[PDB]
Amino acid sequence: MFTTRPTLQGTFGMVSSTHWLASQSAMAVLEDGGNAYDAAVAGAFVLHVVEPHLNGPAGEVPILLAPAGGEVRVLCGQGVAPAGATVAHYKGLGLDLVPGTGPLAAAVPGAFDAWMLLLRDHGTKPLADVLKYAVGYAEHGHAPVENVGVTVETVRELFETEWTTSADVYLPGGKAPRPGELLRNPTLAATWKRLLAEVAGAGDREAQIEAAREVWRTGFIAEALVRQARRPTMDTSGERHTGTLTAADLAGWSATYEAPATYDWNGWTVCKAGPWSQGPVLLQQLALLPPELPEYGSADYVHLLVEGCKLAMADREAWYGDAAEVPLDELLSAEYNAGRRELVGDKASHELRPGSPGGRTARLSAHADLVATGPDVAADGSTRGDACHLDVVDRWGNMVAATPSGGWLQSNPVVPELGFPLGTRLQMTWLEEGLPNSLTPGRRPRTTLTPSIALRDGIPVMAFGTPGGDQQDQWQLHFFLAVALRARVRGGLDLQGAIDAPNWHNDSFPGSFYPRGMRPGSVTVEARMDPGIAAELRRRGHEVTVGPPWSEGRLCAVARDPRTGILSAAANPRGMQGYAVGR
Repeated sequence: MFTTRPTLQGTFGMVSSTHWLASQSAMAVLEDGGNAYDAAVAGAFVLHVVEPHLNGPAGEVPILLAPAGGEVRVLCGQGVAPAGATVAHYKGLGLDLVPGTGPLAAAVPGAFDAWMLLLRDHGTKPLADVLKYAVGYAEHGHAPVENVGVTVETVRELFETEWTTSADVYLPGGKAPRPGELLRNPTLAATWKRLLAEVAGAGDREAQIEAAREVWRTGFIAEALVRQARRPTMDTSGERHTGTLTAADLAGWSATYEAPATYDWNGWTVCKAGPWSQGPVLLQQLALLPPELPEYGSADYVHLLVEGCKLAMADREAWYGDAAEVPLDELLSAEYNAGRRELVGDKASHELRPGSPGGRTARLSAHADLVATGPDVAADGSTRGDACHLDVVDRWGNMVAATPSGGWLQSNPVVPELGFPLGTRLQMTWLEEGLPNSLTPGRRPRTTLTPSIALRDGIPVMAFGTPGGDQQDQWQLHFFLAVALRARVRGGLDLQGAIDAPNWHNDSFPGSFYPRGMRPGSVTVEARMDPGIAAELRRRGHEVTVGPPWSEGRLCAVARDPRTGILSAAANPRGMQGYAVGR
């Protein structure tokens, strides 16, 4: 059975990411004696340079780490809303939704501190050695994918007319980035060099990293961000607004560790970030499944999965966030889920139906209620396209999986003394009080960013993820199941066959991104899915959209066979960008 790449197999290390430049940069770290965490940090910073349309240094990142011996652990690099970012304030600006662009959408940037923590607690390499790769591609250049330049062109009027600092970087002399020529960001290069120069004398290896955390937090980086945040900036609303972001918000905030949300299923345990992310929706879909699944890849299998996802997503909308306690145990309990799988019926649901965990009655946002009636980038700079992904496993068996995002070029003006813009993750909160995901000071917005680590018999086995917003834990569920249900290839998990497999998603819920619309009953399948499966689904009431052959999922996966010690990896071929490397 043909696969677009091999599921690579080896004994030294594996990397999977959404861009080959990042994968090979992370692998170069392993080849120089670094570990999985050293490698991820390096890959992450190259990812800022090579996918600036999908992430950036001022974005955010959840990291799942599975060190060889010990506990699976989450490192939360999702920042919070500013102290001054209240519903009342945003309501006072005449807003009904948080804007998709501009400084009002910016959470405290969380990703940088998170990488530094990972580097200092679990790394072995210094900062300079781990980010020379990014610096090199920033100052000397890299040949970009067509999506970078296309993204810039879409947002050109806005850059030239309004966000002129972004025009300085991305439209030098009016010239957008082009494939087959070297794209540079000399300012981003300078920022890291300066960071490295004023941290060099700070002491031992970790003292340097810790002083770099403070340079970000309180030094020249922080100064510039706040200054930019407070400059009146055109946004999606059509008015120029200012951010509430403050020197103190930055000075106070750190990335934190926490236990994963986990769910045992069929000999495996899937590990995710807590319900401040969408991570637990994957888990909820597992618990929804009966012990007896239909024939893999079949019309009954898909339908079952689509209806279960709708159920599970309704619960995230209703229950998930960081402005209230989330009844997660009850949502993953067998009693609750036994009740819920009965709601999966022969016809396709066009409704949003959250359940009542622990008898609690569901509160939905007015806008969510309203939207439930039953392109990548706009000229605005409003977007759907979301994030990168990066997975590493090393010779010692350490695993990481991270989905960094935010701080992309389309949706905020570049901070001129730094070279990158502020993020836009507050767009996923509600401007309504009393909700789990109410925009709230000191709270993370409920984020789409959702990496995965799978265990088999309680042993860390597979580290994987994908970008793509509200598709992230849809594509990953279809992926993970196929790994578990498909036949082994070369006596190992069929990672690439699972990735290659036709994939799908639905939009039958309010979307995380501005303007937060929904399409009741809507499912989208790749054109290579059997056309009789499409036929069955429409028969069963689904509003089926037939997208292109190679359009669904940007999956990454690394894996370790625990009995044999053999590392493997796979990557998504769609968009000819994602790539696995290893040996």
